[PDB]
Parts: sequence; structure tokens; C-alpha cells
Amino acid sequence: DVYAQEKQDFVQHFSQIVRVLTEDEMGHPEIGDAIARLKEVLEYNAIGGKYNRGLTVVVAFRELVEPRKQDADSLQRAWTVGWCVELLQAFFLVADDIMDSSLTRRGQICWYQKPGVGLDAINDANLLEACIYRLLKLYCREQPYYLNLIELFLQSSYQTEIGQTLDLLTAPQGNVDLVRFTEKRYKSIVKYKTAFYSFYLPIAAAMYMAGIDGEKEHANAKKILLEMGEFFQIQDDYLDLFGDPSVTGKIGTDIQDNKCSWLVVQCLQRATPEQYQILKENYGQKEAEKVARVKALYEELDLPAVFLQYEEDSYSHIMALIEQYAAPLPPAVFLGLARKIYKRRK
Amino acid sequence: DVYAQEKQDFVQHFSQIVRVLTEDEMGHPEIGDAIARLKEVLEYNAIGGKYNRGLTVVVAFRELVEPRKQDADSLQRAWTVGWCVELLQAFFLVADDIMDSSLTRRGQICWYQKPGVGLDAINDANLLEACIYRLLKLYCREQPYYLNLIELFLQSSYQTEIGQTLDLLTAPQGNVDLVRFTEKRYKSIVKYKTAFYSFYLPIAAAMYMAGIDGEKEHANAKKILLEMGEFFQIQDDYLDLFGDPSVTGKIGTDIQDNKCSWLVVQCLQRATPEQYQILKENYGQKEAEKVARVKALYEELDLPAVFLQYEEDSYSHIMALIEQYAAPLPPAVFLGLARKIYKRRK
Ligand SMILES: C=C1CCC[C@@H]2[C@@](C)(CC3=CC(=O)C=CC3=O)[C@H](C)CC[C@]12C
Ligand SMILES: C=C1CCC[C@@H]2[C@@](C)(CC3=CC(=O)C=CC3=O)[C@H](C)CC[C@]12C
Ligand SMILES: O=P(O)(O)C(O)(Cn1ccnc1)P(=O)(O)O
Ligand SMILES: O=P(O)(O)C(O)(Cn1ccnc1)P(=O)(O)O
Ligand SMILES: [Mg+2]
Ligand SMILES: [Mg+2]
Ligand SMILES: [Mg+2]
Ligand SMILES: [Mg+2]
Ligand SMILES: [Mg+2]
Ligand SMILES: [Mg+2]
Repeated sequence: DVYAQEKQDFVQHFSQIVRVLTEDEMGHPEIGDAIARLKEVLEYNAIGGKYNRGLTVVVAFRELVEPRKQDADSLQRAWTVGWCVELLQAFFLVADDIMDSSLTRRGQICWYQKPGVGLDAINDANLLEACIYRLLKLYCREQPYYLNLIELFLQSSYQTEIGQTLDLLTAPQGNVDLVRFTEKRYKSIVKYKTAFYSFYLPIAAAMYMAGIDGEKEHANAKKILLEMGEFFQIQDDYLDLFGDPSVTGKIGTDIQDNKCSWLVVQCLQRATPEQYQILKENYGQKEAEKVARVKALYEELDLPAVFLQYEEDSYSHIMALIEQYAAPLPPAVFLGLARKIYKRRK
Repeated sequence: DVYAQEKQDFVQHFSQIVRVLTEDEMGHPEIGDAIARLKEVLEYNAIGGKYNRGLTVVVAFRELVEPRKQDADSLQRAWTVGWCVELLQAFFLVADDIMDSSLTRRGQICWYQKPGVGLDAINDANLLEACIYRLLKLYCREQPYYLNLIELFLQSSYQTEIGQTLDLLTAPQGNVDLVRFTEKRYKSIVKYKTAFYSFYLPIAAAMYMAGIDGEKEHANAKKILLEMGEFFQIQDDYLDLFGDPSVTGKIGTDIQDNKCSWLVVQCLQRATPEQYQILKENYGQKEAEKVARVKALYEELDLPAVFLQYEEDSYSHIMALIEQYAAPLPPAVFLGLARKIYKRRK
């Protein structure tokens, strides 16, 4: 709602992002075709999602900066840093789609699945990542938060890469152990792979933009935002099987890819020993009838109801955590973002 | 020789690089297995090469800093930033080996060809890249060049990514045009893909470390170092076909992968029209007997002698350029590095 009003202005800022990334180096004409490829890379892989992470930067920045400091320029930078978060997303997703062997993202074919792209997508991703640092220098080089922002985006990438390594190490292809799929391991994976970049990064970005740089106000924000990130990823895992691909824009692969999904952890916690074996025989394999058998087993332990039950308790806990740690920040910052992910199905 | 003395001290600094990258986050035990994977990623993909780029940082830093400023700490940082260049290399190479479909690198199997790695290598690469920025913060956070160094490593990555995009766009699989393979296009490709990160980056890194930050002293260094980078890449293209894989540590793929190699550009400049057609029919295809036919054609126009002739003229020109633009820097800086690549065959 605070999100939904601001969407349109934020999406229109994208034409200029692209202009400035295409223009400022087209005074080197020799790379023109590279630049043209960048444009394509951006339009295919930055557009088409819900923009919530990039919107979170703009919304929070509105709520933390005094409106007499929100000049036209200061807002440009807010929307630009918003788009920097978006490009980080795009970067990890393009590479994740390859490592996860996914088919669709945001309602279209994955970039690496497009005829004539393939594993060139690897360098496409890396460019998306560089564009972040290009814009920071363009729009924020002279701000006193410029270095905070750079360290923040770099630190959040390392964290999410450490998370992916854990994601991939725990899901080796053609190689079961059910046994590594614990709660402790799960929470660790999801903390690093999703929670820093999807929640802490954008709010912190907007904190540094407003001049709130103190270690304690960041750690407290962090406490709320990691826990919301855990919830968000459990939701992502539930939607990978039980979501509607016309809503989510994507087809699940967690069972196939042998993943430490929340579903499988819960499953294992509930399974009779012979249910265990059915899982053993059928998990992490590409065969459609073996996936279907796992799903049935999940359904047979009411894991969709266990998800709906988790969602309520997590929500109540995040809200407790907001009552606890929001101060001295406006609680609307956390509340608007919790509203945005509660009940969600894309 | 200045290189060859300093090698051993530089390579021994690698144990500590790895220690500090493994230690400083092992106070989070939950990621321990990620960290262990990093260690592996580093030992396989940072070790085994000639270290010339990372050595160039240490050598030049010795030559530009007054020896009364080369305290133990100041040298730590030199060797560390040396290793940061090395990790940039490692990052691009791991990804290049995938996009080039290569077999071996540095005398062993490519990381992505190892059983149980595969396309997980994508995230391995990204980590290598993050490690650069981790070390900069660890060893240089309080230096007045810290931000110059960060912008330099980021800018050099964007440039080399723009170069790779050009490299890949000009070499679409199963799709000849001989016709895009010009001199102008060639020089552009090689400038961006190799010349900034392999030559300008390390010397500039060492300039910023010595407090030489002026735009004019950088542009002049740049003028020498881009041209040396062009030469170095033409050498790389010649070795891809005519090099000895026990020296180079790697097997060629430029013809197979349909690349704008220097060899093919030269070829096209020399070809009778019916030689042209032989090239047309045989270039950019995986079939061993069609590659052999191209090689024969290259040999039939004495392109190895044309390479030996280019090498001499380029050398004389780089030396002219050094006479022109080295000032006020010690010419030994450029000379030691030109000695290192003249006559080279790994
Ligand atoms: C799984 C996700 C969680 C993180 C967000 C991300 C978005 C919503 C896109 C998006 C673009 C942007 O510019 C800024 C923020 C964004 O969130 C995509 C569509 C689907 C959900 C996904 C992939
Ligand atoms: C093609 C190249 C040109 C750039 C350098 C690079 C090295 C020599 C490794 C290396 C490691 C390091 O830490 C610092 C510098 C380095 O050069 C590898 C072995 C082969 C040549 C290669 C791949
Ligand atoms: O399930 P994943 O972690 O691979 C995913 O959530 C992507 N992602 C990657 C890192 N954090 C989130 P997606 O379902 O978008 O494929
Ligand atoms: O030939 P390439 O450019 O792919 C190569 O030189 C790697 N490289 C990549 C960018 N710059 C240099 P290598 O021969 O090492 O595979
Ligand atoms: Mg995925
Ligand atoms: Mg994934
Ligand atoms: Mg998922
Ligand atoms: Mg290659
Ligand atoms: Mg290549
Ligand atoms: Mg080569």
C-alpha cells in the first residue's frame, strides 16, 4: 500500500538507470555492442518481478529522512540505490537459475535457457553486479555514506555467496543423505542465502542514506530483518511445491535438485520409519513419478497445514521482535514490509 | 629476475591469505563447511600459475616506495594486494573456462570439469571475487588509498566483463561470420578483456599504494600498459594453437569456439578467396579434422613467422612508449614487466 503507491514512480526510474548505464560509456563507441547486450541483459533480468526489495529502500528512506531533506536529488539517489538492490537480486537469480537447473523465472524462460544465451549468462550476471557499483559512483560518489553503501553491498554479496555454497554443498546431485537435512543446518542456509540481501540490505541501505550509521541501531534492525528473512525463505520453499506457477512465475525444482527445503526438514521430523524410506528412494531424482510420490507424502502429513500454522506463529514472533527492537526507528518501516510478505503467494 | 627473486616470499604469503579468509569468519561455526569449500576453491584456483600479475604489484611497490616507508606492515599490504590481483584472475578464469568449454588450466583439469563441482563453479567464482574486497577491508581499511583501490578493482572487473561480452558476442557457436573478425574489433576485444586487469590494474594498484594518484601519471602508465596488454593477448592467441600444453598448462579451443583470435584476423588479411572458403567451412566447429585443416592453412601462410615478426615490432614500440611515457616513474617498473612477457611460452 505504501509500497503499491510508490511502485509506479520507481519503475519509471528504470528507463533512466538504463539510459545512464548505456550513455556514460557510449562515449566509447568500440564497446557499443557490449552495451547493447547489457541493455538486453537488464531489460530481461531486472524487470518483471514485484520490486519489493528495491521499493523497501525508497519507502524506508521516505520514513527516515525529514521531508525537508527529501529534495529531488536526494530522491533520485534513493530510487537509484533501490535499483542497485534490484540488480543484486538479478545477479544472484540469473546464476541461481543455472545452478538450480530451473526452467522459468517471473513468468518467462530463464535467461540461460534462451536460445543463443546459454552459459554466456555467467558473464551477463557478473555485469549486472558491476552495474551496482557504477551507479553508486554516479549518483552517490560525493555523499558521506558512499563507502558505507559499497561495503554494505559487497558484504551482503559475500554473505549470500557463503549461503549459496551451503545451499549447494547440502544438495549434491545423485547423492542422498536425508540426514544432513536438519533444522540447524536449514536456518543457517537461509540466513546467509536469503536473509541478509533480501531484508537487512535494503533497510540498512536506507539507514545509511539517512545518516543512521550506528552499530547498535543496525544490529537491532538486523535482529528483526534476519528473522523475517527466515520466514520469507520458508515461504519460498513452500511455494516451490504448492505454489501456483501463474502466480509465482516459476516452476519448482527443490525435490529434483535434492535441496534442504523446509518441507523436507519438517517431513523428516514427522516421518514413520517406512515413510522415511519412501523419501530415501524418491528424493533428489529427476523422475516425475518419484517427485509426485514425495509430494503425496508431504500431503499425507498435512505439511501445508503445518506451513499455515508456522506462518501465523512466525508472524506473531516477528511482531514481538518489532515491539522489542524497532526503537528508535518508526515501526511503520518494519510493519509495511511485514504486511508485504504476510499471506503472500508470488 | 626481480620477479624471480620475489616469487618465493610472495607464494609463502598465501598460507596466511588463506588463514585470514578462513579464520576471521570461523567465529561463525555454522558456515564452517562453506569456509572449508572456500579453502578448497582457493587452493585449486589461485595456486599453480606464474603469479606475474600479483608479483607485479610487489615489485612495482618496492620500486616506487622509499625503502624507509617499506616497513613490515606496509609490505604485508603490498603482498596482500598482490594476492587480490591474483584472485581477480582466478575469478575470471574459472568462469572463462566454463564459457570457453575448456579442458585444462595450469596443468590440471578445469575446476568445473572436476567430478562433483560442475556448475557450482559459478558460485565458487563469485566467492573468489568477494575475497578481494574482504582482504582490502582487512589489511587496508585505514589507508588513504583504500577507496582508490576498491574503485580500481571494481572498474577493472566491469572493463574485463565488457571485454568478455565482446569476446562472446563476436563468437556465437555454430554461426560463422568470418566477416566480423577485423583488426578494429580485435583490438577492442583484447583491450577490455585482458589489458586493463592484466597490466594496468596491478601497476596502478601499486601507484595508489605509493601515494601516486594523479590523473596524468595514471593515464601515461595506462598508455604503456594497454599496449603491452594487446601484445600479451596476441601471444595468448598464438599459444592457444602453437603452444606446447606441457608449457602452457592448457589446451586450445579458439577455433572450435569460433573465436576472434589474432590468428584468424591475420589469416583473413592474407587469404586467397578459396582459402577463405576453406576457413568458412572448417572454423568454429568441434570436429578435430576440421580444426586440423584450419591449422594447416595458418601454417601454409607462415603465420607463426608473422607472429615472430609481430613480437619484435611490438616489443620495439612498447619500448618507444616507455621512453615516451615512463617519466617520472622508474623505467625498471615497465622494463621488468616487459622482460617477463618477451619471448614467453607459458
Ligand atoms: C525470490 C525473491 C525474493 C527477493 C525479491 C525477488 C523479486 C520480487 C524482484 C525484485 C526486483 C527488484 O528490483 C527489487 C526487489 C525485488 O524483490 C522477484 C520477482 C521475485 C521474488 C524474488 C525472486
Ligand atoms: C592467461 C594469463 C594472464 C594473466 C596471469 C595468469 C597466470 C600466470 C596466474 C597468476 C596468478 C596470480 O596470483 C597473479 C598473477 C598471475 O598471473 C596464469 C597462470 C597464467 C597466465 C594467466 C592465466
Ligand atoms: O529457492 P532458491 O534459494 O534457489 C530461490 O529462492 C533463489 N534464492 C537464491 C538465494 N536466495 C534465494 P528461487 O526459489 O528464487 O530459485
Ligand atoms: O583466451 P582467453 O581470453 O579465453 C584467456 O586468455 C583467458 N582470458 C580471459 C580474459 N582475458 C584472458 P585463456 O586463454 O586463459 O582462456
Ligand atoms: Mg533457485
Ligand atoms: Mg538456489
Ligand atoms: Mg526456491
Ligand atoms: Mg578461455
Ligand atoms: Mg575466453
Ligand atoms: Mg586464450
